[PDB]
Amino acid sequence: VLDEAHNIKNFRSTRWQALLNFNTQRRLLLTGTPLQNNLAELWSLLYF
DNA sequence: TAGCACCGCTTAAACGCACGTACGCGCTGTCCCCCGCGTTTTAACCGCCAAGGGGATTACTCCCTAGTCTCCAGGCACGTGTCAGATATATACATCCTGTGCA
Repeated sequence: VLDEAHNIKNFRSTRWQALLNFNTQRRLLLTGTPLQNNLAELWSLLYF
């Protein structure tokens, strides 16, 4: 689980890459109101 | 022609040995500072936010530069002559001996 997924928003960040590499069986992303953000970040999250 | 070898005097630098003394080491007590450790503070990076500047590399294009052969005539190097210095030895008395005439 990731809380406050809005912090993930930048796929260019190193933490985004690290998190993506982490082997997991299921993933849950929790954030208040991501839809506020530009489409690009939404795509990033969906790619995650 | 510069190094090698043997001659063979002349010191003097090495050497053995003697005495002592002041230096190095063993042990002392002291005390202060720098380690082992705990708590606070600072320096640094991630991510924000994505670039523009300007720098090093790369190439083309003359052209100027001194690599080249060559003559001219020299100024620099190899040597001999001259001048000076350090060494050598007479001298004008220096430092004295010694028979003998004088007090």
